[PDB]
Amino acid sequence: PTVSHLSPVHFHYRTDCDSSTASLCSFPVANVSLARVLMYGQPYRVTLELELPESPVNQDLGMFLVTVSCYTRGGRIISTSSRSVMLHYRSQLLQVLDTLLFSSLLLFGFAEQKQLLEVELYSDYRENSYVPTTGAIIEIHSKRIQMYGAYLRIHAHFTGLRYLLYN
Amino acid sequence: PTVSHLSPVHFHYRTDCDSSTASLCSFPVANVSLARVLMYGQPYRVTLELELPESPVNQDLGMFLVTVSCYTRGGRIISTSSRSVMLHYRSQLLQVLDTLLFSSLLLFGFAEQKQLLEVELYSDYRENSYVPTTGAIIEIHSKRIQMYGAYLRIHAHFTGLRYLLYN
Amino acid sequence: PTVSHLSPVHFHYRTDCDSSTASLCSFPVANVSLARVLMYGQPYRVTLELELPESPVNQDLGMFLVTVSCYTRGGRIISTSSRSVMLHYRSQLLQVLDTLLFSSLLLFGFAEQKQLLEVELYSDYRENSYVPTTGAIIEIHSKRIQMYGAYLRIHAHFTGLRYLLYN
Amino acid sequence: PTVSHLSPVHFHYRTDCDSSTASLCSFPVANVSLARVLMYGQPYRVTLELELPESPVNQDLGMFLVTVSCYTRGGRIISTSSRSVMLHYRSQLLQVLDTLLFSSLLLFGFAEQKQLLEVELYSDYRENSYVPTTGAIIEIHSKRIQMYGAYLRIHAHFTGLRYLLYN
Amino acid sequence: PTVSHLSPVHFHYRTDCDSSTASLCSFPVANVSLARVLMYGQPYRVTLELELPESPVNQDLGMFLVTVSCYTRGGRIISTSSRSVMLHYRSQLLQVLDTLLFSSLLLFGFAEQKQLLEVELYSDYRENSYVPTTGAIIEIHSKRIQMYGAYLRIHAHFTGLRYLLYN
Amino acid sequence: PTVSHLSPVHFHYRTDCDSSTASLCSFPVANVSLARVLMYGQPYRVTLELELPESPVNQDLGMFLVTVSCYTRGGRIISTSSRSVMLHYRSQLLQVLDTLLFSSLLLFGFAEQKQLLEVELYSDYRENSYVPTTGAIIEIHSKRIQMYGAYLRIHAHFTGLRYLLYN
Amino acid sequence: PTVSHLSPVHFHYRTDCDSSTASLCSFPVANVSLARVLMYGQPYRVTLELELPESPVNQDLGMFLVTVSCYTRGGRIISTSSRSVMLHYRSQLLQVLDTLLFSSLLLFGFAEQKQLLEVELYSDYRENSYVPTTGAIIEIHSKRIQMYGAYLRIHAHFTGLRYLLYN
Amino acid sequence: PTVSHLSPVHFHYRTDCDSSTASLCSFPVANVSLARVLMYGQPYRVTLELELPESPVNQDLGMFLVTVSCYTRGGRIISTSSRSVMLHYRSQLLQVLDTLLFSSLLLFGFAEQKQLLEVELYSDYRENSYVPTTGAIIEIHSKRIQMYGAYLRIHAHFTGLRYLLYN
Amino acid sequence: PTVSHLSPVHFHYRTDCDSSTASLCSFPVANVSLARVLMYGQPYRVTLELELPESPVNQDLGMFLVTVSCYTRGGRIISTSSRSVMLHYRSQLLQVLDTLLFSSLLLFGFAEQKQLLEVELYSDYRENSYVPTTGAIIEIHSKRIQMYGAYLRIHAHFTGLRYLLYN
Amino acid sequence: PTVSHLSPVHFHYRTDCDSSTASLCSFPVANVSLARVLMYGQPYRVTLELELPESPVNQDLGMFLVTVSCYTRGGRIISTSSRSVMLHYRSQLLQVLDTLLFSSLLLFGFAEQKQLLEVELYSDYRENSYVPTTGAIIEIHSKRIQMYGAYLRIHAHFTGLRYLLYN
Amino acid sequence: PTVSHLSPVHFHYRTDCDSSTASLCSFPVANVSLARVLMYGQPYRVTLELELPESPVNQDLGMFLVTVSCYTRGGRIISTSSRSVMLHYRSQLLQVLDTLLFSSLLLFGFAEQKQLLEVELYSDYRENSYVPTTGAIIEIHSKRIQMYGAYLRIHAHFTGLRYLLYN
Repeated sequence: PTVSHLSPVHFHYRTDCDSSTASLCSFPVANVSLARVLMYGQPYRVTLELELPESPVNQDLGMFLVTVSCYTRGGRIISTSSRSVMLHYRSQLLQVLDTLLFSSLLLFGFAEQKQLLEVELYSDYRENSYVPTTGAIIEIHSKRIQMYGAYLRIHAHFTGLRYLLYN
Repeated sequence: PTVSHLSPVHFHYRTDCDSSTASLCSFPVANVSLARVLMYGQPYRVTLELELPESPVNQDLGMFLVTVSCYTRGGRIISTSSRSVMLHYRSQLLQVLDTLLFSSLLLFGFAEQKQLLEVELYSDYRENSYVPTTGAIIEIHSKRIQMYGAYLRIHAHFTGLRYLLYN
Repeated sequence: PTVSHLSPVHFHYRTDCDSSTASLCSFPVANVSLARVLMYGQPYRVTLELELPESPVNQDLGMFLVTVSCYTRGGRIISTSSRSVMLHYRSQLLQVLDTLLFSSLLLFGFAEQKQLLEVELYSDYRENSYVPTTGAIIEIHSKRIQMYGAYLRIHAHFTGLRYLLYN
Repeated sequence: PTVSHLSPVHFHYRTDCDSSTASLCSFPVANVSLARVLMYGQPYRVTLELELPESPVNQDLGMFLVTVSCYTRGGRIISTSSRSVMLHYRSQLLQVLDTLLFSSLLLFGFAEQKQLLEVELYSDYRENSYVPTTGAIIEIHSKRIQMYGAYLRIHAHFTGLRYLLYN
Repeated sequence: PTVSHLSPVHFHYRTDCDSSTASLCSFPVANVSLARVLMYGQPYRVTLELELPESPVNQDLGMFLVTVSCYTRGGRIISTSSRSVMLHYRSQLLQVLDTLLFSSLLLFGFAEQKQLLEVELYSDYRENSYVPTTGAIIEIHSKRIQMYGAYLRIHAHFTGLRYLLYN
Repeated sequence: PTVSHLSPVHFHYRTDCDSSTASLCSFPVANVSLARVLMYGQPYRVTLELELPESPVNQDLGMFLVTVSCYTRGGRIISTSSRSVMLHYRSQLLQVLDTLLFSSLLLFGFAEQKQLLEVELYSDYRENSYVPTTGAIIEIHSKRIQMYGAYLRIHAHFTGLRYLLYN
Repeated sequence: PTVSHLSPVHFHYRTDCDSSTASLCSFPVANVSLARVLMYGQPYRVTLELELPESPVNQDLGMFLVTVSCYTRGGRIISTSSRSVMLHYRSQLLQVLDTLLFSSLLLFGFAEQKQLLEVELYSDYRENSYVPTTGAIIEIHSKRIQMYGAYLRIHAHFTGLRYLLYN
Repeated sequence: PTVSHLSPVHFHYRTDCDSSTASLCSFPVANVSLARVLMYGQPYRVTLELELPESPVNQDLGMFLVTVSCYTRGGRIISTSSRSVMLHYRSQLLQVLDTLLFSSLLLFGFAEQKQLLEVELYSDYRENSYVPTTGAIIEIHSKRIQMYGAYLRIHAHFTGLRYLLYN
Repeated sequence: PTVSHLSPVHFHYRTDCDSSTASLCSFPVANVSLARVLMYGQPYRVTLELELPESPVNQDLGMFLVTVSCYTRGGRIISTSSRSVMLHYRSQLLQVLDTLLFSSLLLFGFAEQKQLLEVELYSDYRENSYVPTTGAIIEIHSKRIQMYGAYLRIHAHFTGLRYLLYN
Repeated sequence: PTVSHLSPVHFHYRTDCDSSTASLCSFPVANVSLARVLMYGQPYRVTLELELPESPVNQDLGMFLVTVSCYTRGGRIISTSSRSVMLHYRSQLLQVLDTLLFSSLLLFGFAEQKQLLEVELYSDYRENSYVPTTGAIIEIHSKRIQMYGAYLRIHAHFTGLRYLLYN
Repeated sequence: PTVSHLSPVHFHYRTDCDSSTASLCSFPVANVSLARVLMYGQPYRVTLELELPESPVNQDLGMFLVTVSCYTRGGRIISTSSRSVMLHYRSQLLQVLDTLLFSSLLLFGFAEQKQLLEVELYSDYRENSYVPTTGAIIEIHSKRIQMYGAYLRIHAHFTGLRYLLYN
């Protein structure tokens, strides 16, 4: 075991526009409930492992800002952060080679044509005694992103040489 | 056996517009009657397994919101939930490979070019003594979705070692 | 033998508009006379097996609503029902494989490129002592549905072990 | 021999319009003289076997309505009927396969690329003592149909096991 | 020999229009002089064998009406008749196969790419004592019908067993 | 020798328009001097053998009317006649097969890609004692015909079985 | 030797327009000096052998009129004549075969892709005692005729057995 | 180890425009905090290693300007610099060869289709006694630069024989 | 040697227009100084050998008039002449065969894709005692010609059988 | 060692236009500090070796003027110069052959698809005792040039036979 | 050695306009200093060897004018000349063959795809005692000429047998 918890992010968005294309109405957003893993003074790592398929719409998407806004039990925004993430580029021939050689896994469902993007919104987050962390608002500032789901993973920074096992 | 009840969902919608395109008129909606499997205190898992073909119109559909609205015998809404689901991406070469190597099943009807999307609208649902669950309203906020049918599956969350049989 | 009667449906529709396209003029509707297979209390299964060719126009058709309206000898409407049906998708590579390997049946007329859609408008139908069933109106809310014919098949729900004869 | 009479239908139509395309000016119609094969009480089968070539124009035609209107010696219309008919769909690969294998008949004139469509406008037509059947008006509500000719075939419904000989 | 006379039809038409296209200016028409083969009481078969090349312009022509108008020495119209005739369809692969296999005849002029259409305007024609048949007006209601020539062939209806000589 | 004379026709036409395309100003026409081959009472055959290349412009030409107008020494018109003619259709594959197998003649000039059309404007032309035949006016009612030349040929109709030698 | 003289024709034309196209400005024309070969009473043959390339511009040219206008030393026009000539049609496959097989002459300059068109303006020309022939005006009524040069050729009509030297 | 510190840059930008294109709303900008490695007198090399994928959007980008703006703890700007950088060009054939031969690394994630651009904004930087370096603002003056991340790498200019460890 | 002199022509022309295409401002012209080859009474041959490349712009050029205007030392124009010249046509297949088989000369510069056009402006030019020939003005009436240079080659006409040596 | 110094040029330019294409706001420019290599009286060679990739945008660039402006310590301009330079042309086949036969160097980074253009702005530059050279301004008058960097290289002109070592 | 001097030409031109195309802004010009090689009375050959790449833009350039304007020490213009020059045409097949066979030199830089054009502005130039030659102005009247450089070359016309050293 390890000192960590996963809070999957359930993005929702508005749907009242024309919607005559593959473009959503409003920017995806979400609340998350963090209600210990956090301890006073200790820095913690907060990331949003985000699951993007390699569908053609996503390749043409380009960069898009991602922001996280932590807050307290009373809703007060403790801190704000932002990072830019982009689906990694792979050439069309490379994709075909990847699809071919990994056919034995993709066909049986052991592998899938998706990318996990590790947007590290915090390399060192520390608990405040007078201001407790209770939940997070997470956003993906783009109306054309296609995604399956996202996890807000927290873990104590102290890992040592054992970090190599996560490769 | 399993302590569960499958309430198949029959989506209906309006049809009075011009309708000169594959796009429909109004947002698909449904009303399902849940009338025990539910018991007080016990958490329950509510999911809508959605049967989408891999037709080209669906691959270009993009993300689309799905919402479930539970309510009582008197119509009062107990709780409201929403999730976003999308048909999984598969490259054209992969599809040609899937269509070929699984031809022996598709041709004889043992397999079909369709995806079951497990929209989990409630990972832990529990019954209220003063507010009984009687029915649900289920929506798919898109005028371009093509679907065959949907089951609202409720199952007691206790799995334990029994997962080996459900895998 | 089986306790059933087949009431083939003969759709008719208006023809006075411009009609300069494969799209018809008005919504296909039909009337069918049910004049006993029905008995008080016993549940009955009412379905409309719909014969759709796999012609290209039908594959781009998309979903379309099919509604049934039962009524009495006096014309009073007993109940109203609706189910959405869609022609099953088959990739272009799959169709060519079907056309090829099943050529020996397609050419000699033993097989044809058509689909039967089992639109089950009623899984539990029962006769009412004060309201006798006499006939039904059946509709297919689409101006582009190419079809050959349809049967409204009623059958006693008691199957039990007898399903093996139907399998 | 059989108790039947064939009354070939000679469709004629107006031609004063622009006629700048392959679309006729007015709806095909016809009069036919049925002047016994009909006898009182017995129901009879009336069909219009319609000879449509498989030319590309006809495949894109889509559905079209065919109506038969019987009438007496005095011109009074006895009954009106309508059945929708469509040319059966065959894929381009299948047609090429049919053309290749059946070349030995198509080239020498023993076979032709045409479909006989059996519009059964009456499965049970009964003669009336006070109203004799004299003639019929037959229509094909489409300006884009291409056809060679049509027979209105009548025959006593009493066939029994002998019907298999018509296969 | 046989009791018959062939009166070749010389279709002529006006030409003072714009004529900037393959379409003619006015409807083809013709007079033909029949002045015996016709005798009182005996039925006669009157047909117009029409020589249409299988050119692309003719295949896209579609159906076209053909009318015949008999008349007396004084010009009085005896009877009027009309039929619809269409060039028989043949697929491009079939046409190529015919051109290839029957090349030996086409190249040396023994065969030609033309269809004889037997527009049978009268299956039973008889002479009237007080009204003699003198000549006929014939028409082809189309501005796009490419043709080489036409024979109006009359013949005694009595064939009987003699059809074997014509088979 | 034979009782015949040839009067080659020299068509001339106006040239004052824009002429920005392959379309001539006015309908080709001509005068021909017929001044014996003609004898009183005897009917004679008059034809115009017309030399048309198989150039693409001519294949798209379609039907065109050709008229002949005989006249006397004083210019008085004796008779008028008209026959429709059209270059015979030959498929592209047939032409390629012709160009190939007959290359040995076309290349060395012994054969040419031209068609002779025998417009038999008169199957029986009779000389009149009171009206002598002196000259002919000939026409081809089309502004798009491409032609090399034309012979007007007259010959006594008395041929008998010797006609086969002209094959 | 032969009783003949060649008077090469040198066409000239105007050049004042925009000339933004391969089409020329004005109709080609030319004078020629015939100043004996001509003798009184004797018929003579006057022809213009016209050297046209087989360039694409010429094949789309179509027919074009050619006229010759003889005149006297005083300029008085003795006689007027006109003929219509056209470059002979050769298919694209034939031209390629001509280019290939006759390469050995075309490449070394012994052959060239050109046609000599023998526009015979006079089959029988005779000299008049009171009116001497001095020169001729020659025209080619087209603005799109690409040509290298032209000879006007005269020769005594008497050929007889001497044609063997010209065949 | 070496006398150096890395200060990764986290660019953020506005997201309120239409954003219906791969172009971003505003110029990428960033703020980086440097709070020693810097010492008085000693020259230092400040560079921004920038991680650009080889995606087609970036190849068409063309030259873009990158600027750095150092400043103190109080915000006072110490020095301003600017260098223009561009992604290196590689032909489509070269890219395919790179993708092919280096497939064994790209597929397993050991290699990726990205370029590190060493924008050396300062070859000789030295600390000021009265003005301390605290942080730097960095920019990329282009709305279309797709990038993963960047490091502001500082290192003592003293290399000498130690370059062998960096080669 | 021979009694001749070559007076190379240097064409110069205006250049002040927009010149946004491959078309020149004004008609090429030039003066040439002829200052004995000429002798009184004797007719002489004057030609302009014109060096046109076979570039596509020249093949589509079509005909173009070329004129020479001789004049005296006083500028007085002695005589005026004109001829029409055109680059000889060579099919694309012929050019490819030429470029191939003559590659050994083209590559080494011994042969070049150019045509010398011998525009013979005077087959017999006679010197006048009272009017001496001094210089010439030579023109090429086209704004789209591409040329390298030109020689005005004069030579005594008396050649006899020796003319064959010039081949 | 050699009597020379290299002063790399760092072009900077404005960036506040629309910038919707691969074009820049203003002409590239730069200052450079030349602060001995220069000596009085001796003329010196000054050049700008310019590193241009062979990317397609640069090939379509065409010529572009380059200017150098020397100046003194006080900023006074000593001399001005300009030379036009252009990236060398290499055919598509040649580039592919180079990309292929030199793959072993391009892939490993030993070679790159770039061209060094040696714009020699001064073959003899002499130092003035009363006017010292201190710095230079260098420009590239094009908004579409793509370049990596430029060196302004100075070297004493006294080379002799040793110049061959620079090959 | 030889009595000659090469005065390389450095073309400069304006750059103020939009310049959004490969076409330059103003006519290329130059000024060259000629400051013995020239001696009184002796003829001299003055030429401009112009280095043009075979780039596609230059092939479509077409003919253009080049002029040289000599002048004295005081600027007085001594003589003006103009010769029209054009890049030599080479078919695409010839270029491909040239690129292939001469690849070994092009790849190593021993050969280049460029043409040296010798514009012989003067074949006989002589010095005037009262008017000395000091410099020249050279122009290339085209805004689309892509060029590398140009030498103005003078040489004593006396070659005689010495041409063998230059062949």
